[PDB]
Amino acid sequence: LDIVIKNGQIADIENRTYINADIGIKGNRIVDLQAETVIDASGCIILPGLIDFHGHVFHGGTAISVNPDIVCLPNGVTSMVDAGSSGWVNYSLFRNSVIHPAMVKIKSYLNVVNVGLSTLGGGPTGYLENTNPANYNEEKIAQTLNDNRDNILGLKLRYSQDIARQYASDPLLATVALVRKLETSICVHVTDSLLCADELIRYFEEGDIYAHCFHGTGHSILNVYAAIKEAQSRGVIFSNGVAHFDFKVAQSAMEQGFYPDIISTDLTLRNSLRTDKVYSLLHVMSKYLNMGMPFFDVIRAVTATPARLMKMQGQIGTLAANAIADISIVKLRKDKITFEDTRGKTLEGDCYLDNCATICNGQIVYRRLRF
Amino acid sequence: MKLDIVIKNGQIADIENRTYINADIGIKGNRIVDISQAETVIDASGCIILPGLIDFHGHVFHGGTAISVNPDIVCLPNGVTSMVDAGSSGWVNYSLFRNSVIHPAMVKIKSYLNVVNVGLSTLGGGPTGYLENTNPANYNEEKIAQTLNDNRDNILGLKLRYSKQYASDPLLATVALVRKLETSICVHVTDSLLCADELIRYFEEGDIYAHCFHGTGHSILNEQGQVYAAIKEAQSRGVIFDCSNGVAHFDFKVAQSAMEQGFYPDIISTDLTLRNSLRTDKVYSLLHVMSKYLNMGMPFFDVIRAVTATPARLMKMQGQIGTLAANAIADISIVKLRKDKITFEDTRGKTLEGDCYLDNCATICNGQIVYRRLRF
Amino acid sequence: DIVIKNGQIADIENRTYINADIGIKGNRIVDIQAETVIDASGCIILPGLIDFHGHVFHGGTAISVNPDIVCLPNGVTSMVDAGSSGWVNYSLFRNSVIHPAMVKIKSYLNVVNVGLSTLGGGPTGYLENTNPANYNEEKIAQTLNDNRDNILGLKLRYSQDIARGKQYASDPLLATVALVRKLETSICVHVTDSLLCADELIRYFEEGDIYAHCFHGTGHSILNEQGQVYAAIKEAQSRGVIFDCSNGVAHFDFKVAQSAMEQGFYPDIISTDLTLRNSLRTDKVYSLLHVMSKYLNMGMPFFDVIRAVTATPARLMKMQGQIGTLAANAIADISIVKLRKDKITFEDTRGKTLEGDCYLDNCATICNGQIVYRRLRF
Amino acid sequence: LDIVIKNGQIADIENRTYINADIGIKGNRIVDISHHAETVIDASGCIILPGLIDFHGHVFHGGTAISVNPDIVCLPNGVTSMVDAGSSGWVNYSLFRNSVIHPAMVKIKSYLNVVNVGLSTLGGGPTGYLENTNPANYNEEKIAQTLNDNRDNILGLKLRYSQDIARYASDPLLATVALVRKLETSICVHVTDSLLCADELIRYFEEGDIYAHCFHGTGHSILNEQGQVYAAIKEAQSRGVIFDCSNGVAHFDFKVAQSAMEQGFYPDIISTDLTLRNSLRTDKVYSLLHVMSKYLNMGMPFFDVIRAVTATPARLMKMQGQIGTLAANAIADISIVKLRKDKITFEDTRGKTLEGDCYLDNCATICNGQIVYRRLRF
Ligand SMILES: [Zn+2]
Ligand SMILES: [Zn+2]
Ligand SMILES: [Zn+2]
Ligand SMILES: [Zn+2]
Repeated sequence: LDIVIKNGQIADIENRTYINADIGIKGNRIVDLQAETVIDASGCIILPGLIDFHGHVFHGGTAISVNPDIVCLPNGVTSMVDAGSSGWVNYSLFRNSVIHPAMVKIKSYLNVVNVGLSTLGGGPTGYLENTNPANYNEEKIAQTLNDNRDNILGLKLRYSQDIARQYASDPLLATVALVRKLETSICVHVTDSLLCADELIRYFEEGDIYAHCFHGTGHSILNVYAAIKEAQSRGVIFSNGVAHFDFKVAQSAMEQGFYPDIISTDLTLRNSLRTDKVYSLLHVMSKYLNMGMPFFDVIRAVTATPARLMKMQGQIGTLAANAIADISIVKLRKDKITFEDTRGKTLEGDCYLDNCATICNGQIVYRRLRF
Repeated sequence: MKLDIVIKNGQIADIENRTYINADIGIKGNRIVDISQAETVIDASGCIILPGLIDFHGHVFHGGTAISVNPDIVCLPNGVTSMVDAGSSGWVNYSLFRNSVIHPAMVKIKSYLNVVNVGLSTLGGGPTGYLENTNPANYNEEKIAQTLNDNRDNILGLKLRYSKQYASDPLLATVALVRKLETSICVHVTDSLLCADELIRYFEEGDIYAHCFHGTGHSILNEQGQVYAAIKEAQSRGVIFDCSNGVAHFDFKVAQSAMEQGFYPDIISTDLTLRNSLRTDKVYSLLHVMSKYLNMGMPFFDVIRAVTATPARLMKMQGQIGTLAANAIADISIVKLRKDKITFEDTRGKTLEGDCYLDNCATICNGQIVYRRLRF
Repeated sequence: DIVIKNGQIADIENRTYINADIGIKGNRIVDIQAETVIDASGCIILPGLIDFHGHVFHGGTAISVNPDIVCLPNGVTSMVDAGSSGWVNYSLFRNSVIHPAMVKIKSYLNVVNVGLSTLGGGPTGYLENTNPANYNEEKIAQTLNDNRDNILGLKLRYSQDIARGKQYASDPLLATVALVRKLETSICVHVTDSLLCADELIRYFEEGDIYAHCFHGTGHSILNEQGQVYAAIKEAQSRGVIFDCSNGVAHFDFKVAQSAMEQGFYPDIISTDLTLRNSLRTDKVYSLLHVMSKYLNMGMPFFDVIRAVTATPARLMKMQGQIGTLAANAIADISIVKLRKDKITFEDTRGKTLEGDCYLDNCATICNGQIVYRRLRF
Repeated sequence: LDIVIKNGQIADIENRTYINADIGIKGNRIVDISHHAETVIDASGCIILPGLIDFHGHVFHGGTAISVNPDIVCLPNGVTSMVDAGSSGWVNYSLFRNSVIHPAMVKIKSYLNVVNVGLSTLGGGPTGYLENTNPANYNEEKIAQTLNDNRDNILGLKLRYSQDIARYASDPLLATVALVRKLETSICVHVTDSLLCADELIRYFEEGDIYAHCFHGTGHSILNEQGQVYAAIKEAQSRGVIFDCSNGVAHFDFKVAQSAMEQGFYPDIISTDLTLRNSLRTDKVYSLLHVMSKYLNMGMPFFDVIRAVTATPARLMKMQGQIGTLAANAIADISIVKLRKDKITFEDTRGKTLEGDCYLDNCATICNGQIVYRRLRF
């Protein structure tokens, strides 16, 4: 036995309980007693290796992306999904130079645009991507997708009104048409869309990601809405950036009982370890704790739920035996901490989640001397 | 002191004396040794021995762009051992291009850094591709300056293609950045808003006027059909002129008119892309473009010079490559001049039937035999 | 779109040539007005050639070559690396060589932790350590399972000189075979100067395993004391044991090969044992085309040479139908070769020469539907 | 201004004082704001150090078994620049450079190991084996080709000179030292369990050469028969021979360290011998900050510990003024630490333990002008 974690509280997302037991690690697998290394996790909660489902981590190919193996592991994140940073032109290089050598397990959505989001970033000198259906290379998209079905979960398209404010057709209608023909899912930046929520939501199906559901910049999900709630119960999964979160939509929607199925960060160089809006995934989870979301439901939105969407159920996002030894050891801390949205509205919280140790593929990649 | 490779019985091309030398070349390691007996002996009987050719305008950011090729795959078997990427990458994707292509590659690649954020990553799929954004409103100077300063051992300057409602002029803004950051420029300058008489006034010694024989819009010829005075004056000062025979950057009428008036390119290159590599009758390879110029009345030792010594100078590598002299890097291309009817095409469709073509039979790169026909 | 016109297809199954045109769309062959037309008049149109024992972990080993550079011009588009990498460096080999390369590369994982990284630079190189006491069974198992799509088994080099003197714990062959059996995989073994006789040796091999350097003729060959192929060697080939004539610089003997082919024993795989020392350099190995041309001038039928570098290894690489064939929907890996007439000498390990009269000369190479080598006139 | 760190305390290594001051970062450089941003870091009650420098780490991950990725495990504990102590040799250096050094955020210099494969054979448990240091296998043409084509990164040659390694044709130290001198560079030597004595072995060291594991006490230590530091050792530090304590799991003796410091011999450089086995794990090595804390609790002044991990290593990497300093126009490599009071155990090779009452804890890390680690509450 290579590592043992003793004296901790395991969060059992299945039953909403805290289990008093040790974790066993041999190789890169959690197993079911002497151990070469013993971790003392007293007062800590043992979580599965966290999964940030909407990030941008094609560093070197874009200006906005960060290296997840450098900034995410120390805050408990061991797996990520890239939200269409790459397109068919640069996906293979993204896979060969980032995904394959990274320790953070990275999945991805292929962007409709061929170069992805490489044009945004670097400040205001950056420019928006070209979402014109006239420049969709369907032959290359299908080729990239079919040769990489084990890493690309779907197609990513950003549908903000400003990206197209004179195209041949509507970028959504054309994308969703491609997605259906290619038998795959879609993920849509919906902030400031040309259509209203009651109209866009008719284009989504079981497995598709309606991202930044709580944005409220333009047509929000509030008049809440009944077609969105129907789509959520049909199988449509529902990313705080610097502009894609509004407290008024979030407080209202959750007051009415609507909850996001996935919590993400839209992690960028601009909002990594730096704002009161994103900072880290833990910071984003901590806001939902102080916004009334139940703890075991926050944990589900960053472990079990995305790990099924990445088609990795039982492999990650769980502390079961035979799972990858991806463990995040956190302590819930009581301190005054402020959360901000797009409009500048603040919320003063009483607690935040602080990561004290990270184990990735059975290796101690992060461990404070004293938790 | 035991030699590693000897190429014997070949005709060595001395570009400086414009003559051939009948002697053997010695190689120990990755260096050329003076043989004024080895592990491996190559018989260049009936062959001309060139230094490793240098393609000065190719696009070789494979993986990061849609138009590039891999030089290690398609360029070594046709004699080319060094290359310069003409702005495939911008400040966003350069360091990836240098880490994932340049550093692992064998073909020595120097580069020009495009001013656009993403370089030329945006064109390529065919009709679905689209042109790059040269808006000076999107020039990240602090990023361009950071990329240039941290990689002055590789970036020779900035590339711009000069052919929406921008803020400034791309060429004026770029030359301003180029001059401010104290480096050189390279301009596509095909279908330009200004006549060649005006545009050339901003070029300096070591700058690159690319696609000089393009003949699509304002060419290097006046309405009388003669090479502009300032164009000739520019080359006298030190401005470099490069043909880069693309699929739409070469016209027969302009090229034929310039060389009869005594205007010969300083650089012969290809604008090599996956579309024009080993495929067309316009930019088939560097040897195909060189062969086009032999069949055009360009002296042999001038065509070689335009792909060996002139580029090796502009990449700040005099004596290291582009030559077969002692202590040079062992980049050797062994060729035969073969006689056969071969047709060259231009952007307009005009055709020229030629008599011969250059044919590579062997390539030594960094002292290693990377291409060697069994019988030359 | 590429169409290759006026060519001759080799049919390894029906052992005849066929005048037909090959069609390319995307990266796959289709069943036949194209963007690019290639005049292959007076040419044999082969599948992309497959070199089964090469050493291609460049950057990590001193002996390896970059297959994208030196192999594609000679018709080879797929290769298998005969154990240059061990469990220590396989992932680096896969990420820095295999994934970005254009030549499709499967591999055998060396049983030694670091592989053959110590075996180059000339005489200063030294033999790898095949002591079973230094096998990391857990790391070998881990590397195999997390990469079962690219690793076809374990590679062992089993010369007397490797273990001679160095007092190893157990016998490397018995240990590596035991591990290969326990791990439900296959083995590939350098057999040159093996301690055991071929009749004894071959009793450890099973269907799908590789007997590398079958014509090595240094020590215990596949010939008995009267010059005949052992009946056990012959029975093993029938069971499924794949015999491979890896033409090293010291792994081929004309007297053993000629005898074996006189008695009807033909190697199932023709390969090079390609290293930076024997690539484009010698008279023993030079290219895959060179080694095949030796067997052509040695009496082996052409359609059986072609199969031993196409259909057979593609099956062992578990890629049947995608490569090693020109059938529709296979990957567009195409080699255009010409049968050239010229005096050519082939040398073996001891210096025995054979003056042949023909060799195969590659003229154009298609890889993943892309022209990557094309003589302007061939 | 991009980043300013308010309310901290720089540590002046020259004047041996602490100054409450602010740090300004623009782009990737520390700017001078001494006479008056986009992000403000509250460093209340923290010591503002430069990015720490670990001088003997093993970070050729992928190509070795003992190496860690410094980008993952070293940045969050304050390290932004490292030197690899001969994990790679001439065979695998360029792959080490292209696949780790070039793409890494941590700035990694290196020493080339005289062994061809470096330390790739080490680790993975007891199944690993010692590298081959026989001078008969030194490839001097390749070592010289590698160094001279990579002199901006290779600071010298590394040899591990223990008896258990060579227990050969010539003495590896004598041969290595000679090669170093002929090649005109510096050397670095694991001086643990060596054949020669400390006074005898030090006579081969010039200025800029590293005497690794100076406090090892395993076999021949820097202490004579009377428990006193050798005069020739003391004379060498005067000349400019750098003594690095490293540490690791077997190269640190508490008796030797305590004696040699009681007589005024303090190590010029403090490092870890960081490996996959001693990273974040033992009570011996754990991190640089853990090792520095052991030296803090051992009676070493704070400015000397900080110097031995800031200025002194940055000098031997030929990078004075770019890293290891907070001066204006240095690389924006900042470490923000607190000196926590707590009961912490320190262990040495032989098991001897020393209980301390403090240790350094890293709360934020800035690398090349980017926040790569920042606790929400320091
Ligand atoms: Zn996004
Ligand atoms: Zn161009
Ligand atoms: Zn072999
Ligand atoms: Zn060490």
